[PDB]
Amino acid sequence: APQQINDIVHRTITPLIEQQKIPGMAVAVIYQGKPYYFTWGYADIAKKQPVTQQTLFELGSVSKTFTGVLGGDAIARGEIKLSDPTTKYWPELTAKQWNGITLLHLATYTAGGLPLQVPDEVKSSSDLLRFYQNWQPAWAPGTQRLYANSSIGLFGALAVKPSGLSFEQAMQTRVFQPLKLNHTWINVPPAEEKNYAWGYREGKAVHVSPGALDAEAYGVKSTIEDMARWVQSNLKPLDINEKTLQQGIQLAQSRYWQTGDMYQGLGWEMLDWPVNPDSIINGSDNKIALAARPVKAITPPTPAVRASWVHKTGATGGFGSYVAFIPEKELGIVMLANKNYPNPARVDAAWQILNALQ
Ligand SMILES: *C(=O)N1C[C@H](NOS(=O)(=O)O)CC[C@H]1C(=O)NC1CCNCC1
Ligand SMILES: [Cl-]
Ligand SMILES: [Zn+2]
Ligand SMILES: [Zn+2]
Repeated sequence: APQQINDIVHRTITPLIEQQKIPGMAVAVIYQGKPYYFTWGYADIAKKQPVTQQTLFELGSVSKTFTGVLGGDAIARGEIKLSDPTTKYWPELTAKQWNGITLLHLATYTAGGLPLQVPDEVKSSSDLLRFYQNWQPAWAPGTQRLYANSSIGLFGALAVKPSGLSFEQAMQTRVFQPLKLNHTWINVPPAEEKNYAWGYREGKAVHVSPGALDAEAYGVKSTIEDMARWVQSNLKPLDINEKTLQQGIQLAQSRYWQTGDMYQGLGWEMLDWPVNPDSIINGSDNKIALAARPVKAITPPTPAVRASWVHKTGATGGFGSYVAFIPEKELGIVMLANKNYPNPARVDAAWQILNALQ
């Protein structure tokens, strides 16, 4: 790799690892459209298995960017419209509070206060229906953004219904396979388990536990090589030959809502570039990112702006992830770690690197 990339990566990530006590880490820096790979530490401490470019990490909420693009692909196929009512795809949701709640609201966390998690007691389809049927909104739809797995999670499950495919089958055939993300999994096959890093929480080795709508909201696992290719695909959608996927990527970076200097896409979040680094750093803290915040609708949604900072954070019990890219600069970064450490430290490090390479 160019010396300037090697230098800034060492001076930024090695101290981050020292500071946060991260056992293993993989980073890809995309510079002029080309990925450069870096690894540190161990995927499995006790086995002394090093992190490699083949190591699988839990992406956590970065999974939502796949969900958003799959939803955009469905829009481009004409299978769904974001203005469609939720009840069009789940007629059994007869409770009156669902009148006026659209796929757009589900996808962008603006349905009116759907909770951060689907309750852990939801283990059956019957349970899931009762959960949504009895949920009572705190606000009218389209007025407040409250980040919620139960919101975009339901969007993903309903967006694939017109295809007749399961969410996992839809994602594999329509997103993963066309983009040659051949080591990206909702469910890690047995033959690939050997590459699956352990997460570490308070010293204990852990993997994410199954839950309702997990695939849609936080359940994808991937390698640093596949995630670099994912970033390349979102930097350069015109290189994607499948027109519905090309357009789906573009639609996920459209700007549907604004709050402060932040714009809500489908999974992705965006800010204008050049960005105020303190905004993205401070705004990534859970105290802010998870707070209910008023939103202003953008009608029609702004088509993907090339001069944007596009990004997403993710976490599981034992992992911490971050992806950020700037289409106009063909510049991006993927940071995968097998410890959950605070978002602001990830974002700060990412901005130090990309700012140095602009
Ligand atoms: C996604 O990784 N999430 C959503 C939320 N934080 O959003 S983020 O952008 O700052 O990452 C909470 C943390 C995380 C999440 O929901 N993790 C689940 C916790 C419960 N067990 C399964 C994973
Ligand atoms: Cl140094
Ligand atoms: Zn040093
Ligand atoms: Zn393989």
